[PDB]
Amino acid sequence: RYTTAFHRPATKNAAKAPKYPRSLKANRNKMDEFSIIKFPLATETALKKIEDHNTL
RNA sequence: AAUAAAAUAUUACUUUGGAUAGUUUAGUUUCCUGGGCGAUGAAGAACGCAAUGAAUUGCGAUAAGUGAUAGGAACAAUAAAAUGUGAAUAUCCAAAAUUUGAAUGCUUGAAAGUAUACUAAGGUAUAUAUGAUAUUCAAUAUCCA
Repeated sequence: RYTTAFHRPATKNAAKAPKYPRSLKANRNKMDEFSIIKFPLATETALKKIEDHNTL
């Protein structure tokens, strides 16, 4: 057989086929464009950068 | 020999202190009933959410609260709004339930993270041991062609 080592023979590996769903959690993303951004920084220091650097 | 500043003595009032008296939404013991947790994720820890909160309390990205059922007019420190077309309040109920934790894909120091499969992001599954069934295999281990 030209090889001394004896490994575990390869067998069939069926994919997971659960008979009922694991979780019924609703498919709604809680991180959207509204929850991500709380509010702009309205301080005087943060208001200086808008005019020149064009940064919010 | 002499004065009463100091010193001493009693009473009244004031002061420092908090005893004594009155009081209790706090405890101690005995007895009665139960002794009802968790992979459907427990107990514990962390972080976060009130119009103005630091703690505490309640709660979990639906945040000092949502729906349903009872409940009937409030709350209050200050404004506001909503309100018998239903305010507070209550519940063995329903929806929801962040990071961890037996903690369980892999790693975890105070570590930021990260692989595959299924349904770019999001959400599930994948630890160890283990009972049953299906299935693919290994061993000339016993025969046998």
